Amino acid sequence: SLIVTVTMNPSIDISYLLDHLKLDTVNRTSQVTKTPGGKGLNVTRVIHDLGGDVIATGVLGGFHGAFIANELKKANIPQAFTSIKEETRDSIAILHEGNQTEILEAGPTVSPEEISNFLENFDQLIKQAEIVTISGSLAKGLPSDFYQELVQKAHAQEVKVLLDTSGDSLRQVLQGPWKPYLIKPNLEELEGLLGQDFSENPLAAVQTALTKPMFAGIEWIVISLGKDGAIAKHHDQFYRVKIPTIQAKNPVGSGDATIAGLAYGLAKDAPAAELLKWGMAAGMANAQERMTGHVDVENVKKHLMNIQVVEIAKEGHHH
Amino acid sequence: SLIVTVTMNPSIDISYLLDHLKLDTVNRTSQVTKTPGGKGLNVTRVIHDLGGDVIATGVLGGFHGAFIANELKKANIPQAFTSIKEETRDSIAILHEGNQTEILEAGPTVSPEEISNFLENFDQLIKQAEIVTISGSLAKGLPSDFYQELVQKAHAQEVKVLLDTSGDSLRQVLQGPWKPYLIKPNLEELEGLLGQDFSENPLAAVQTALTKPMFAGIEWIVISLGKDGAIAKHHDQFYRVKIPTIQAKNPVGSGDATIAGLAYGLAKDAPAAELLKWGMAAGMANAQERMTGHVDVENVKKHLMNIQVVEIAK
Ligand SMILES: Nc1ncnc2c1ncn2[C@@H]1O[C@H](COP(=O)(O)OP(=O)(O)OP(=O)(O)O)[C@@H](O)[C@H]1O
Ligand SMILES: Nc1ncnc2c1ncn2[C@@H]1O[C@H](COP(=O)(O)OP(=O)(O)OP(=O)(O)O)[C@@H](O)[C@H]1O
Repeated sequence: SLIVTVTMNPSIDISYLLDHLKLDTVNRTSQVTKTPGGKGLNVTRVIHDLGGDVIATGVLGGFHGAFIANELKKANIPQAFTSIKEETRDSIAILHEGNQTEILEAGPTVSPEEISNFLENFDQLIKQAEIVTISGSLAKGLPSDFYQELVQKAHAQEVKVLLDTSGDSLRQVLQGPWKPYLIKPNLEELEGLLGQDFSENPLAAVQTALTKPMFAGIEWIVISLGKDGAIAKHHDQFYRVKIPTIQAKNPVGSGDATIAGLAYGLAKDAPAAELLKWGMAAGMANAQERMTGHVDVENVKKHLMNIQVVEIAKEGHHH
Repeated sequence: SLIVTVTMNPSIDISYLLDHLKLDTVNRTSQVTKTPGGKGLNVTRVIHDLGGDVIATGVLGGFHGAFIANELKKANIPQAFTSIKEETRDSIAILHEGNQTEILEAGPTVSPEEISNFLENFDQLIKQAEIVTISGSLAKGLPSDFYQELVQKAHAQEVKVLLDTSGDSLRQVLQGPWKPYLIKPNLEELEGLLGQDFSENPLAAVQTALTKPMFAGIEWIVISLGKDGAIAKHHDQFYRVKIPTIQAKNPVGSGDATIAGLAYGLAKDAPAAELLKWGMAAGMANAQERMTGHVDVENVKKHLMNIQVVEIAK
């Protein structure tokens, strides 16, 4: 079934490999990569690698946008972005002496007419879809609760929304009446929402947090824990998901790869345990690869056989 | 009279303003500019600001190339770049706490077929031209003797060449029988060409150096010396050029602005003293501007009155 991905603030992700960063001087290199970037494009590329049925949307502008669109065409990734006037941004990553120093731009401003054009296109796309993923931050010019209206439109077509965002843009959805089918906060994201610190073995405290009103009406909640696996909640059923050790090359974008795996699993109507395994297997495989938003499908299939899903008992067990 | 500028190694110059560069973490900014860059595009923009008749050429590739062409079009700068398949590079400048931390890319590779295409275009352009400027490094794929072929072609058409390049691409031209009309090497470049140190009493050392066989047959040699003005040689005549003390904002690209001023001056048949004043006045005006490859022509005209050209004995 068709998965639509949404990237409201894409970028050209520029990556420089340097053995030394020298301040106040010229640094030279031929080790440069320039790739379609942004959390939602990470998701798109992983779903594509898994063999899923995907189409990418969002906004792209100018010659920088035209570059992104051409690179997706060369990879045969289906696309349906809306045009805007201002230039799509660059994101700079400098890799040096085991550091990732980054420069992130604020980016283009999206106009009122451009918002309307995007939403018209979105409505047409979701009539063809079974699942939508929505990742990352809002572009300038978009209202802080813009993701509420995307979830509202998806509900009108009975489409399942997977939402991976943070800060005000997440909080505004949780405060509103239009709930996504799935959210995937990491622990720090969860700590920031609640102003709570979690300690070792956070399972009991996470269970209590996720039963609070702010999380009501969301069918699936997945709290990813990096190398330690995940905690999840499906309605009133909690799970602990345990994963094996791997040699990570670059874990950047592993959260996005987990969203891709979950979307792929939902599209094939996987039961709870297999759904969670597809999410973990994809994040793991991403972490094994040097380049971000990419998985080796053979690593993924290997990992599926070695993940343990554990159902948690309720308070009244042994009543 | 028409000036054609050559830029084989252009760029999108990206300039970031930060309060502090925090390493191994994210730095966020709304203070970003993205401008057509490369030494020869600095030259082009200043000639345009001065009021000269210019057309820009070189090679542009891909979507980054199309951005540069669009920006030149918006500024009303005539252009005739040759297309290449690989993408034109970005250059990064991070400005923080009085530092300028830069990252430069090796850039695209030009194919033999694209080289042949560029050379055909260049043949056509120089028939209408009186002056040509050649700036910066060679793009990957170009042969090390590439600028010599350009100087030869200009010689055949009686076009005066201003050549501002470095290292091997400079040495090979100066070894050959087709001499440029003007060169403008700085002290760093002069040290490389001659294998000699110019740290002690540089002005006296430069005057001796310019008499060497290295530089025979070149009508004009201009050694710009930053705030210290310049020393120049026109045939057998040496000149010292004295400039007034001024407040600089950003002196980056002032060498390119000097080349622009010299090209403009030569296009209007300026006598020796006036030519040298246009060069200095453009360089000075560039250093007064925050943005690179830009001058206020009113600053330039005022500077002309306050620069003194001094003839040296012999
Ligand atoms: N070092 C690792 N070893 C094994 N698996 C990993 C590792 N890092 C990430 N993963 C896999 O990816 C999943 C998601 O990672 P994590 O919880 O760090 O995502 P995130 O914090 O949302 O990442 P990002 O924000 O960088 O996209 C993990 O639950 C796990 O299955
Ligand atoms: N800080 C400054 N203040 C005033 N004028 C300046 C300054 N820097 C440069 N200029 C003017 O511009 C001219 C050319 O600059 P300069 O001699 O520094 O070029 P350059 O050495 O070729 O520079 P680069 O090597 O960076 O290309 C100077 O001779 C002077 O007229």
